Amino acid sequence: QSPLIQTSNADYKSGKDQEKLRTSVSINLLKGQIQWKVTFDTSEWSFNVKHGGVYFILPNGLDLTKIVDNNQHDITASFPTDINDYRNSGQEKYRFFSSKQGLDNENGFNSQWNWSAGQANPSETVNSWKSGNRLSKIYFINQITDTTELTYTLTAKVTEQQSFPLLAVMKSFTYTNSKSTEVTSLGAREITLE
Ligand SMILES: OC[C@H]1O[C@H](O[C@@H]2[C@H](O)[C@@H](O)[C@H](O)O[C@@H]2CO)[C@H](O)[C@@H](O)[C@H]1O
Repeated sequence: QSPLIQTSNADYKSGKDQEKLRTSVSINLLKGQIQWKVTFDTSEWSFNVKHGGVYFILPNGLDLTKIVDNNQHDITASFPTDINDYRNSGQEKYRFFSSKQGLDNENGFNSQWNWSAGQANPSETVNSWKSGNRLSKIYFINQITDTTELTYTLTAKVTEQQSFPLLAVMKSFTYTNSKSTEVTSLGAREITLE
């Protein structure tokens, strides 16, 4: 695995929180299968006042088989498999987005990229992945109200390949930076299969 990438659109408007905000997302490889754990330092995000949301972003060649939340609850079956299932509406807590199923409109893969990682001032590398069409699934959880470190654990089967980008994104649905965009942070790592 590569070294950790972290970016955010957090700017001067957030005082001595700007850098804690930038570094809140981290990803660590754990183990024909890939397993990794995502940690969100929600400390300075004020989620308990007005909630946030998180995003898990998966590449081509990986298929989520298991996802466990910070309460060690297996929430895999909570996510839609059809993006147009009525259980996938904007109100719902667990949402799923897929490039195969659509790119544009509110539940479209590109729209959700734009509203998640796109907003986290992604470096050139993260943008290569999106632009090089190397990513295909987004898993989303609304209503994050925690104020501590949340850890999720994800397992996925390698369906195809050597390069495996893993991304995660957290943001506020209310607090914005100085250009009026939701404060949004990202962490990513490249896993290479030798
Ligand atoms: O990304 C998950 C959310 O998608 C929709 O909101 C998006 C976007 O994230 C938000 O920042 C923007 O203000 O509006 C978009 C839709 O018009 C849902 O509204 C959210 O509840 C989440 O599902």
